[PDB]
Amino acid sequence: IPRCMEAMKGVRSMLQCMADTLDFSRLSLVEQHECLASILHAAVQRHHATIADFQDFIKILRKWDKYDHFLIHLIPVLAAYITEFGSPEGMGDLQQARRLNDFICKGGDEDSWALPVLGAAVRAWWIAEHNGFYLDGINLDEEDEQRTKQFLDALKEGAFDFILSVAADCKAQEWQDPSQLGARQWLQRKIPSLPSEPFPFSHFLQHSLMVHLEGFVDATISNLPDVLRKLRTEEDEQRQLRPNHEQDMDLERFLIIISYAYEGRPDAAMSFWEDPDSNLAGFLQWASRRASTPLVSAFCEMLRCLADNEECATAAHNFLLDESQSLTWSQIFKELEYFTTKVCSDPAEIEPESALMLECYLRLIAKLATESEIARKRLIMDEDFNLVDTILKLSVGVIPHRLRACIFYVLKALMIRKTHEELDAMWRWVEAWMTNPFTPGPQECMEMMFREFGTGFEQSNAFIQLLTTLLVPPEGLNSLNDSVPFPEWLGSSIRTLGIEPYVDFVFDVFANRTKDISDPSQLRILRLSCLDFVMVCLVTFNEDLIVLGHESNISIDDAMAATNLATYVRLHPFSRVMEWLFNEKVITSLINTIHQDPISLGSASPDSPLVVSILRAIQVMIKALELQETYLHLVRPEVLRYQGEAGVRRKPVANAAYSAFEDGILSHLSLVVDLGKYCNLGHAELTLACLKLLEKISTSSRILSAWSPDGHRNKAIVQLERNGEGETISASLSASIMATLDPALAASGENYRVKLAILDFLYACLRATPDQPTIAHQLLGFHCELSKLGIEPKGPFDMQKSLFHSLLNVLITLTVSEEEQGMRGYLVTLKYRVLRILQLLWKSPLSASLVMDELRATNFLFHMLLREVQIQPQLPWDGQLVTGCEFLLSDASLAYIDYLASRAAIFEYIGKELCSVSQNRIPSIKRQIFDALNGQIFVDEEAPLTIPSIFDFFDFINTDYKWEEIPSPHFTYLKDLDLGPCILEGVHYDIRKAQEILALKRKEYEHSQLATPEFLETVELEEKVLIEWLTVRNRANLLLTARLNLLQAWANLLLVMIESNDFKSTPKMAFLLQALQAILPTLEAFSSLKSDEAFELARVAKVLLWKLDFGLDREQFTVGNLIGDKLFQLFQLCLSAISQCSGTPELRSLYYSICYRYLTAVVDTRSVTNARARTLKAITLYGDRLLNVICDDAYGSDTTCQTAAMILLNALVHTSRASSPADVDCPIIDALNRLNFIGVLVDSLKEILNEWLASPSQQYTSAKLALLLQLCQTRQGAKYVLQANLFRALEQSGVFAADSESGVPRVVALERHYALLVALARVVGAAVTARGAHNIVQGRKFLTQHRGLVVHVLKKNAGRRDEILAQQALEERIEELAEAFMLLITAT
Ligand SMILES: [Os+3]
Ligand SMILES: [Os+3]
Ligand SMILES: [Os+3]
Ligand SMILES: [Os+3]
Ligand SMILES: [Os+3]
Repeated sequence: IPRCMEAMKGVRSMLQCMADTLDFSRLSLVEQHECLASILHAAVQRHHATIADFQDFIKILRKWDKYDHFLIHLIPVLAAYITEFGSPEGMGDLQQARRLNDFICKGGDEDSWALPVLGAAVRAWWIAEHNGFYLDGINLDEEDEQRTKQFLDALKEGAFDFILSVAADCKAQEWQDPSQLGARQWLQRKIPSLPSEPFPFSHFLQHSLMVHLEGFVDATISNLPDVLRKLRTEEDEQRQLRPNHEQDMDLERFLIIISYAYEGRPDAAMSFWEDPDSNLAGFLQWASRRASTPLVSAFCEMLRCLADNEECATAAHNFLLDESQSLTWSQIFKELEYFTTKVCSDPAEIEPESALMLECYLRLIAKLATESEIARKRLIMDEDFNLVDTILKLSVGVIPHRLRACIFYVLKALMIRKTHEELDAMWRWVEAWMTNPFTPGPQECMEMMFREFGTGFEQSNAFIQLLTTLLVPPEGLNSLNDSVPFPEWLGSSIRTLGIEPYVDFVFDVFANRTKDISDPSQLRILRLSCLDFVMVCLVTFNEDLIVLGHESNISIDDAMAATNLATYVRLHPFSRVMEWLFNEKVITSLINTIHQDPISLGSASPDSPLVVSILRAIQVMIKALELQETYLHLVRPEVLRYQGEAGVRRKPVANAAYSAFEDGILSHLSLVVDLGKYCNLGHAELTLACLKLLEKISTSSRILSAWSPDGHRNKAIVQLERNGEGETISASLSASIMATLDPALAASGENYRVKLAILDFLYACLRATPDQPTIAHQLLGFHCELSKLGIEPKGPFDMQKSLFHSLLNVLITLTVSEEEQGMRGYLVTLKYRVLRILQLLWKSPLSASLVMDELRATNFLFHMLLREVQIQPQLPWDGQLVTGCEFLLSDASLAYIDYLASRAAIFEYIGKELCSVSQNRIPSIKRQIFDALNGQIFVDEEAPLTIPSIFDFFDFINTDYKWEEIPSPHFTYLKDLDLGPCILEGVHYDIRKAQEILALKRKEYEHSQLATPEFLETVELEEKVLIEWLTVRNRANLLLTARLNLLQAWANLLLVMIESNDFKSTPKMAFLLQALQAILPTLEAFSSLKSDEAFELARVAKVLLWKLDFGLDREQFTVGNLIGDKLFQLFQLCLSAISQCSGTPELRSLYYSICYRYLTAVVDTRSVTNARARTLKAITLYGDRLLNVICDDAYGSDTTCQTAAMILLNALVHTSRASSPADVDCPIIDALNRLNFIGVLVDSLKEILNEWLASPSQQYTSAKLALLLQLCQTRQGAKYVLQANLFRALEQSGVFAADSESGVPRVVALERHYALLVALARVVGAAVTARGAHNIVQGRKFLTQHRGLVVHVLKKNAGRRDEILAQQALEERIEELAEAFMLLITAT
């Protein structure tokens, strides 16, 4: 203990020696002194404190001179010592409890306390705590006489004025609740006010005090009743003989001690209402009997604090019913009616004590009316009481401002909760009350009312809080606000403007009359009440309802509770409240509300009006921008068209120069800066509003079109460098995304929620205008100049201190798995929100250079792979498992989605990182990457780390899940419920609008009451089951889009890995076999189902097969033997896939390239002729079906398909002949003639010069003529070719008939032309030779009909960019043609 005392002694001596970095020190130490007190108090409560420490502690109090904050810290420790050694509850010997009675009470034993009032408080406590011990002897009658004497003298010495001063100075909320201004603050105070220091008191220290003050209050009431009943008669009768001296008001101060004690704590206040026979409940009966006007107030200040709970408040309400009279409602309402006549004629004036008594009455009314429903339902409609009329009449007459406020808080307390009936009734009182006093004029009287109520802080803040509550719907805010938030008839008698007269007042206060206010704490609370009003008006506007009625099948009034959709837009304040936000003064008030001292804001409380006045000002700017598009388009033209029909008009408050809310905050450059500096203050809900406003500011075409153009380069960017905060707020965001997270608080934590709000800001800012440097670039640490990034040396980025690196750092530390508790879905979403930023930052040309550079230095590709987990069946997400009864319903679904998107973003980087390496960067990286993709990582070298293989990360597909085979609601079934929110391209949905429609049919049937109540509950379920069905189909559709997107990343990853790394060695030859081992079970499984995924898998198989370009070890053979095994069952599935024609031409074009190479390179000593036989009989096993597909593909719109189809046929005929001298009988050629392919083939030769005019259509025809030649080699082939009139097609073409920017030298264009003739000449040659003399007449007619051309060609052959080579590559084509005609003539 004495160490604790000496520790506190050192703090006070430091703090007093320091007053004779500076402010935060006092803040730091004062709190440390406040903790040691709470810890010492705990120690005394444990019976380990000793009688010795008590004698020393009392000595410190007897010496203590200055009444300060340090003294208050020791009050709970004092009452702990007293309750220990003094009370019987404490285990203190009676002789020892008597022993210290003299040490405290006797006086004249060093009892010249440096603070005489303090010693009076110490003495009063022990007596109250010790007299109860003598309950259950020596000198009882004398002791009690001694007790009451030294107790009464202590009260006059200033005891209760000290205990009350501590209770009042202690629980000092640094913001002034206007509803309880001046309450309990009218009693005289001989105590000197605490010094000017801003030293607060812990939210706990206040509580610990009010616990001991309950023990003090409980002690005096239970142990010293007669002392209180000696004080009732002393001052009550002395009030009549000596009314002027202000006789001892200690009993009043005692009731305020009770008020401060039980305030906020209804658990303790129940001891006053639990047992009516207890001393505490008997006390309320006792104090309420008589009504000394100041003593009544002190009693009502006690009840207001004895009703913080609905249970305590209901009891207090019953206490004033009485159903020797106590104080009752009957008595209160009589005086409320007795003084309303002393004003609305006494002359118009009231006594201060009488006026105060009324305030304590209207304050008790409000409190009991808000906390208890019974009290509200009673007071609001009782005739013997008649509350509404008297308080409304009292407000007409001349009264003090504070009293007129308390009336408005009573009306608010009556409207804090309400029905649609009590709202119309209240508005009938308010209408008449505002229309006339009850000529001065009906509406001109309404002007006088607002000018009064908005005159001072006390009323204006109070009256606006009443107008705020009147617009909160009966069903509760955030309901279906389909009805107007007030009666349509309101004002239709006179002004016809509904609420607008009240709106134009709230903005008149907020924009013009806030300037009359001077106290900053009052200016905040007023602006907070004004902004709370604007919010209530913008939220109750159902914009989803307006777009629906203006766009699709829904009723204007048959459906909604309002009498019309046009009436809804007219009467609702949204029409007018929006117009006000376009006003220059209102906006300049919104900025100056936000603009505040940062250190004063950061050193404040998160609940103080200083913080919330800024939070609420932001919330208005956000909500303004959200509801702006609906306003300017669907709302404003409806008002300017109705006020032209009705002819009515009111003053325009908006600015015609403002075409959008942006135009107002364009000029206020201080706004974007202040929004950042407030994140550095450590107030969460304030931060989230600031960041979400930076999005809508830095994601709007206007404000991003006013920072760049002026000369100025970028205004908002340099504005962060103006005072030098651009780096200090960027440093704060770093500590925010580095901050710790609590698994218990989980998805809704201050740290976690601030992270997502930053990652949503940096992304939302980058996604817009991604090719120009934005705010998000500068805050990330990139040095931002025009259209160019860069790192400033000795800057937070170059030294790896930037925020950007903190996004990497948080990534390489996440553990999104809690050992079979599942992948916490809130945490995998954190990973995605970070990655998608980095993704945008390696796709844009600005960042890819700087980012891919820094991602290399940091080993980013490795840390992600080191932490990536394998997808598995029994791998739960959020505790939920895939393939559950309904997995696509919980927030675990969207967590699996985000994980697939996160994986794809990793493969995409590993791909780009595997291309930036191949060009030059040493094989140390490609080796590291490649082994990291097989699972061999050597960071520390002690041993190689085992990471799952890139083929184990092929875990994002199991073809049996059938996500696409869960049904969608039939579009007519939705249309019959008039649901037209469905989005297309499969079908997607808008859950929100759809659920909005179902809520409007619910109120349509609920209010109509035609069929109820059970049918309602069944419909209430089917709606919840429909939107439950819709959410599954749009999340499944959202999963397939994310799974396919991932397949392209894993697929495209293997491609970049095949082409960079050459495969000739066994360990590599073993890798590609491992790859082929993983894609085949999948591609084989659903090459029939659908194409989109089969295309990506069939594409890695192609590129793979074309990489085995073809002295060995005994292991490499067993490898290749397993590759030839897989390549066969690949060739098989490609054959079955083609024969079915299951995929699009672009996919089968990929199938034909796989078969072509398997027939070209693989199959082509006698073990190869066997391979030809097996491969051949496998093709022709499918009959003409397989050939039909390849044939009609050779004549399709797809140019790449018909080329691969024609080339595949060329290889099919080639391998059947190698299987079967040169004239034989082929089954394939006989099939083609049957399918009429050779017919349409020869007939497609007419436009040979049109198609042949390196060109894509050039190579397709080159494959066509290579096939014709293949056919004409055999006898039957040359027959089927010629039987289709071959020579006829060669004549109608006219190719045998002796250049505008086509990008080749001319010399190469001719050899292509000749090469066409080279092919055509060989085709005719093979045809004449194979058939026989049957076409020697045709072979003769062919030359006689084209003679001369042969003569020129037969003589042309006889006789350095590329020209020498081109002439060689041409003159040889003439040597081939001269030989083509030479072998034709001699064979003819
Ligand atoms: Os429609
Ligand atoms: Os004006
Ligand atoms: Os289940
Ligand atoms: Os590339
Ligand atoms: Os959704």
